[PDB]
Amino acid sequence: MKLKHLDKLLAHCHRRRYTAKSTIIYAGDRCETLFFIIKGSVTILIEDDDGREMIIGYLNSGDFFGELGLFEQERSAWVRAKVECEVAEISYAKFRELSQQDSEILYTLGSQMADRLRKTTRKVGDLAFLDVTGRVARTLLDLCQQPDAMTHPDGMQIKITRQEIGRIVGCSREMVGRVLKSLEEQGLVHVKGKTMVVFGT
Amino acid sequence: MKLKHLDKLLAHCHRRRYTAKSTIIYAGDRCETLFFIIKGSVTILIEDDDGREMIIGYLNSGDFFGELGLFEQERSAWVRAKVECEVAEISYAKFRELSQQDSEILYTLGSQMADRLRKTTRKVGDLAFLDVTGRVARTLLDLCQQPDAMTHPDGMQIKITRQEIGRIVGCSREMVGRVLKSLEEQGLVHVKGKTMVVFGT
Ligand SMILES: Nc1ncnc2c1ncn2[C@@H]1O[C@@H]2COP(=O)(O)O[C@H]2[C@H]1O
Ligand SMILES: Nc1ncnc2c1ncn2[C@@H]1O[C@@H]2COP(=O)(O)O[C@H]2[C@H]1O
Ligand SMILES: Nc1ncnc2c1ncn2[C@@H]1O[C@@H]2COP(=O)(O)O[C@H]2[C@H]1O
Ligand SMILES: Nc1ncnc2c1ncn2[C@@H]1O[C@@H]2COP(=O)(O)O[C@H]2[C@H]1O
Repeated sequence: MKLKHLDKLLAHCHRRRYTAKSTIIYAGDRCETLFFIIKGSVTILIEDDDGREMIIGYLNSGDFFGELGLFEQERSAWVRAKVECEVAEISYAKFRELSQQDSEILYTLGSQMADRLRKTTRKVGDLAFLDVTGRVARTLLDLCQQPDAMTHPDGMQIKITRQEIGRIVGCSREMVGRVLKSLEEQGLVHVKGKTMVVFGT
Repeated sequence: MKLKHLDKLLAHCHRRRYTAKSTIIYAGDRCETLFFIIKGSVTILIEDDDGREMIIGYLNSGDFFGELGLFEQERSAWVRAKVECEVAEISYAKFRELSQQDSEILYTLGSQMADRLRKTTRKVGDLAFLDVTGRVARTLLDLCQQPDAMTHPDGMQIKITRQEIGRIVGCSREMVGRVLKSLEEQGLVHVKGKTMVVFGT
């Protein structure tokens, strides 16, 4: 996508700011538009009738979301604002148009979906083949690649909670605390508050 | 996609017939082309160093596969022929071209990726929230929607093995056999050889 394409999209949308934790998309709702993250981050969640939530992933500035109902549908997952979000909502009708005039816009959307299919297919493998300790270790490493990951002399540090890790791997916060106690005893990470340093990464 | 688009794709490719069980794509290989299923079915697999394989899904006639390395990469998963396959291989270079001339071709690819993201996200939820009995029941129902699913007076019948179900849900064939014994005792299905009837569906 080129700056000229962004310009157009931003010229044909409804802007919206979302405060952290606010729900942008409700699973089940009818799809009618798609979004583009101008600034900030969002969380993709799925959950069982039980209330247990699972974080499928995070999307950041420059990403599109709410695009799965385009080609056809009802919202396939929950999209919640991780941090304050400047978001641009664009109708499916207006999007298919801007895309016919400029194919690179669709190509970029296709690129993002492709990236997500890979990520999600790896998540399937994680849930299928790895134990919790394994998954937690994998999640923390992945989290060190997020844009909110901070740099550190001894590696990388991140702001994260046990609950968030549990949502990502699929286990209680209690078990996460246990895995961390072990990882720390092994000196693989060092936890301190909502902050955590992961050495050598 | 329109018949005219298919015509073009088939005019700019390398045809190949694959016999059932043959590997069409090897995970890890460098991506250079994408495929279009003219006739038949393929299986998407992932696996751990252990040799345990997991069936991520099945694609049928009219589907594209090997498309994740397009927008950018190395093959993200294994693609194996479920049954005899007439396949059309098209280079990424030639595909991006046919797509610029005709955007509907890319739109159809985008539609398929979207469908797969949903399917796979549901698989994540399955592996995250459901027990084996639950997943097996869900898999059998999904299998009743495949094009090879046969019709039946009392419902639907399918050709399937315990090993295949295990690959799909993520458990040994032994456990699958156990779940089936229970499902059958409950008269929810009736197994007979490699054939299995699922009542009321
Ligand atoms: N596995 C996934 N990875 C990344 N984003 C996803 C995943 N599953 C769903 N999403 C999305 O969250 C949105 C929910 O609304 P849609 O179904 O219309 O479109 C969806 C995507 O943008
Ligand atoms: N299989 C699971 N078992 C336990 N918690 C889970 C599972 N899948 C997701 N979770 C969750 O992720 C959260 C971690 O924090 P909690 O333990 O307070 O609550 C948890 C749920 O919402
Ligand atoms: N979750 C999935 N669902 C359906 N097809 C998939 C999934 N993950 C991978 N595939 C694919 O199998 C192919 C492996 O090669 P590619 O990575 O280039 O492109 C891939 C897709 O066509
Ligand atoms: N977590 C798992 N546990 C046991 N088998 C698994 C798992 N994930 C996949 N499988 C598999 O699916 C197959 C079912 O047949 P097998 O039991 O002979 O061999 C199995 C593996 O290849």
